[PDB]
Amino acid sequence: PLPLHIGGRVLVESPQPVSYTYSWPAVYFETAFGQSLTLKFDDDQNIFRLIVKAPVVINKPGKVDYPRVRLEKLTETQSTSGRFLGFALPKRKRQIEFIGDSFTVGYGNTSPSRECTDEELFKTTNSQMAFGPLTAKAFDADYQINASSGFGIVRNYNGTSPDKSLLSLYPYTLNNPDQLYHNKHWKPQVIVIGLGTNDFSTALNDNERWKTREALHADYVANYVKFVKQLHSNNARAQFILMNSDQSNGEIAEQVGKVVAQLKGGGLHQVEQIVFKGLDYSGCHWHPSANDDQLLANLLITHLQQKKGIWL
Amino acid sequence: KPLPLHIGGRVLVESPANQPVSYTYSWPAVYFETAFKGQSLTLKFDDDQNIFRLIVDDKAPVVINKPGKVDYPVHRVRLEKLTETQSTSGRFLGFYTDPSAKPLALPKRKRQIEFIGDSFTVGYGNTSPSRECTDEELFKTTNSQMAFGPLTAKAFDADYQINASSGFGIVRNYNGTSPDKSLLSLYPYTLNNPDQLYHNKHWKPQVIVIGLGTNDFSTALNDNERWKTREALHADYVANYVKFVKQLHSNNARAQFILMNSDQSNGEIAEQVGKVVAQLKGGGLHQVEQIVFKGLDYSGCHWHPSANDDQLLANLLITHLQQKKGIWL
Repeated sequence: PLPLHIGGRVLVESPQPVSYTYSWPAVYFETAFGQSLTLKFDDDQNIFRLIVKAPVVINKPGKVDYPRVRLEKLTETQSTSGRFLGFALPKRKRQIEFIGDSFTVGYGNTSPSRECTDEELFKTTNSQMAFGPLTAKAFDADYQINASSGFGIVRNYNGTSPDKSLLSLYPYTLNNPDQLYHNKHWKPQVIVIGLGTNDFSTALNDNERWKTREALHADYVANYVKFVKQLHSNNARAQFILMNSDQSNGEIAEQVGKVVAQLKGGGLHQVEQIVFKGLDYSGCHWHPSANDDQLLANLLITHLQQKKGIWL
Repeated sequence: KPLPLHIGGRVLVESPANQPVSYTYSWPAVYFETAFKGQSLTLKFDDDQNIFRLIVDDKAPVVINKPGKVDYPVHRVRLEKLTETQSTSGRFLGFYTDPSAKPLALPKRKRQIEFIGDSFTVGYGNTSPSRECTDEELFKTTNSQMAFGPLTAKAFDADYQINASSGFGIVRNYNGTSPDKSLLSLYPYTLNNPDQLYHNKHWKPQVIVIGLGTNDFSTALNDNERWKTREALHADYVANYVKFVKQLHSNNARAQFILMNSDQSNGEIAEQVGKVVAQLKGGGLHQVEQIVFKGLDYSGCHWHPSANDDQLLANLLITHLQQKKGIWL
């Protein structure tokens, strides 16, 4: 079993081969060295891409021996997990984290149709073609993509999972509250957060806890401000980009404007807003296409390239 | 013999027959520069409204206090207006020498920065040791060249314009005063009057710093004001601020904007500016950011930023601008 470098949140267990368990999107594993290799899998949940040359697809291998190398998770798993059991490594000083919802995940980004069954949706979701991994790869930065489709700051798509939010999900290694994530070597100089579409895309239902739109605004702003504050207090070198669409009549963007003002008013000044525009939304269910993802990546790339000493 | 000169700030240049070229000004922090080989210099003034400082080479500044209509007897030479004139103007009539002197290269500054604002941007009472100031003490202690704007420009060797006037807001001025006016309505003009629109094809600042909103929001609405609810004031402030920045951008495509405000008035000011930045970006004008400043002592006249506060705000701006690759294009 070769020494490994890991990107993304994984639970490491050492009973037998060391096992790596992951459920957040866009996880990867890299190795370096001979003239043979075998990847050991226990994953009937994900589609993967192996990069030795052009990428090769590995679809739901299950528990099998598969005979520089980069394995990248492509698909989204909100309710299940997958296991990888193993094979001079990359020493990337730059680190960037993307936090978000469907957009950040790459939900349906490679679908040529906006009409997708559940199966089509799973298969055409490619997190590695989403803006986050593209942006990271432009700077040769290690990346974590901590995102989950449908989730908001305080409110989720159409008031679904009212007991949850991206923020309640965020502290955990997997899609369950069994293990909290800590890695003292994970200290991204840049954090890009894209949340609010799900909080505001739909009207409040009568059985939700916000009884007026203003109450929702107030709760969203308060919690987003607190969130960036905790991230900062644990990582003094982080600089924040709060990224949102120009949709929902500007409601999302305005609440984020308030978040940014309030954070700066409180003394946390290393925070900026990006409002993105002009997407075709031609992926599944009117989500960003692969084209849209490249566009968004180009936006972030140009933005970060103008910031002196952003990585130091 | 008048020397070739360089002008900073908005100036009405007139060339009346059989008289010196006349430079008329009213906006704060105006300056005139010249350079020559020789040993004599006279400044011709027609200004009993301003205090100036004169900077000869590497020497300390010398104060010139309301010189009036006089010839002032005194290389690189920089003359700076210090004081604010809201209801009057002053004239400078040039740098005069002996005909044997050689004109030298004037400053060719590629960098240009503009500060738009209110009393904070002017430097209202900034050098006063006391927060109690009569009108005369307020006038004397106001030094625009020590406010954060000129200090920021000098760290980058940029030319600057300080288009600020005390008490004014985006839509609403201090305690609803001058309800027929705002900073925005004064802004188009070369001087303190509607008589001439300012146009300067060579003035295209890469950076524009706007600090406005303290006067819109620092006080409660009176009964006789046109906004009947606080929400009305917010809405009108946001729309006009957005409108203003768009207009500035439409005439100067290169300009990058910094909207700068205090953490005071319970955060009301910062919040409205957050909405402005968001609405600008949402409309496709992305080259805009917010700065919220904190931790001033406000020891100048009537609880305004001190000269110390001014240096602190300058350092804030300098550091911000230093981190921006290619901001000077």
